[PDB]
Amino acid sequence: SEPIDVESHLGSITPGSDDIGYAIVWIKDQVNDVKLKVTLANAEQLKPYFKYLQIQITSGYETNSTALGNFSETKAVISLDNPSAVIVLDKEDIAVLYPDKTGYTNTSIWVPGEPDKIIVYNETKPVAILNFKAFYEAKEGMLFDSLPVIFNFQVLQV
Repeated sequence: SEPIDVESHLGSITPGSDDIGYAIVWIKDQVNDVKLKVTLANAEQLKPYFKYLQIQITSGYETNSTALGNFSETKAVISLDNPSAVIVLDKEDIAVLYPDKTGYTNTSIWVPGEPDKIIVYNETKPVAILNFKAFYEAKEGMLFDSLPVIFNFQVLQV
């Protein structure tokens, strides 16, 4: 089937570390595991500009369901000369609520550290949340207010 839909909530680099946002990976209910390629698509475009730039991909979510529990796992670090990474999402990466079972009553899943960014409320709708953090230094003489960050997402296997 077409097993995942990606919802991008990614920002730009604006200064040498900051959160760039997150992508929501909606996973269809029958899917056990997915191998994704995440690529810094505009890496070339940013090279003339940084002394280094590294993006750390972290799979993670928080919740008030005691049955599910919070989860966090670094998956990859990509950089300007190493712009793509293959990410496996399985087991704990795929948060699921079962509203009728104990430990899930009236519970929800949200972006880590952002309890107002509810992603799922009180339903069975499996999801993975990729959280993006950028580590960088501009080159000397390069000053900028913001620069774009373009990601591509490519399903390799399901």
